Amino acid sequence: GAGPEMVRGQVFDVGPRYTNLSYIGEGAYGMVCSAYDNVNKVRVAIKKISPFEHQTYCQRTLREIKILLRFRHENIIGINDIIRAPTIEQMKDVYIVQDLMETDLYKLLKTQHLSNDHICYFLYQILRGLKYIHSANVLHRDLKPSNLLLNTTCDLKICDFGLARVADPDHDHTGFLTEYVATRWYRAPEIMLNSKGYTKSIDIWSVGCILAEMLSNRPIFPGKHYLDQLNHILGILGSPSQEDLNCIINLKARNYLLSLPHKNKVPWNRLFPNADSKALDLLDKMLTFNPHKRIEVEQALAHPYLEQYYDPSDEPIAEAPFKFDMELDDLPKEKLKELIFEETARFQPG
Ligand SMILES: C=CCn1nc(N)c2cc(-c3c(-c4ccccc4)nn4ccccc34)nnc21
Repeated sequence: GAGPEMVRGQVFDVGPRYTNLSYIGEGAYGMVCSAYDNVNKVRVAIKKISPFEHQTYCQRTLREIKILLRFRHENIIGINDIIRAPTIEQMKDVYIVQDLMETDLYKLLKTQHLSNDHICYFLYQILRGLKYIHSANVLHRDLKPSNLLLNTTCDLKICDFGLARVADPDHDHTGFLTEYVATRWYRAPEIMLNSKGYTKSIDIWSVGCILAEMLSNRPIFPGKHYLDQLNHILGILGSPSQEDLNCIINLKARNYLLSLPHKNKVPWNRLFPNADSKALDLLDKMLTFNPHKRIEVEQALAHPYLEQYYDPSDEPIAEAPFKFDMELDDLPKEKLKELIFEETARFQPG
């Protein structure tokens, strides 16, 4: 019949239900291939994950799965199936299945022209999904053009929740430059300064970034990371006002910004010659330095720019929000595995 298949060395045993495998991405430990579902008449994407030997990897997996199974929304990727061993000791890896989409927003920015109507569509769908995730008291914490999948009819869907978690604004403060492995440039400025990214505002900043990249049809954040990057952002938005400085109740982060030379604000309209003014309005409000002054999803959705798509009654919220204690490691790899096992129980016959 079938049996453990091969790609580029690793074992991708997912048939007979899924066949005709095609490698898609490295992913370090996690390997994604495309396949074909034989039971249903559809094409699919499937990721083989093999954590269990590292508590940090188990963190990611449990988050992606748990959250994604709990969620049910058109603009959020849905898990079709999960292949894994019937018992715990036999379980060494997890194969997650999803609808094969087509491409991601990062590739579109780098190879296609994004017109006004398209940018408006994508932005709306991104916010609609984000509205639901925030209503569930969840923060994505890693939004980027690569985490936004699209099909051939332009329907967009958010996907990677490996870094997502329950908001928690009361513990958002962390102290100047303490690092946090992520690898990107779409993360909010305050995270580098005095925050650990525990509030909704972090996702909004991200969305704002992808809106700007969509507007210039290229990645605005290419090279130069951490501080260098922050200085460039300030060179665009303008130096933080004293008002803004009150928010920062920490001498180290506060003083560092005082260290920087005066930067004049560079209006977006002078950067994007032919660009809808309403779009620039939304941009400016989404990309503000002070997270507190930053616009919320509700506001964004109702902004004039999205006027042709806006419809509250067709923009559902969670249904089952939460607020668990697992947060921030503090949990043996073994227990995580147990939890992961239970979490995937629903896909095994019974
Ligand atoms: C978008 C073009 C093709 N394609 N279609 C998908 N749904 C798809 C998804 C992904 C994908 C998956 C993933 C794949 C299978 C099961 C669980 C998670 N995780 N993931 C994490 C970061 C960025 C992309 C991505 N990478 N390529 C894909």
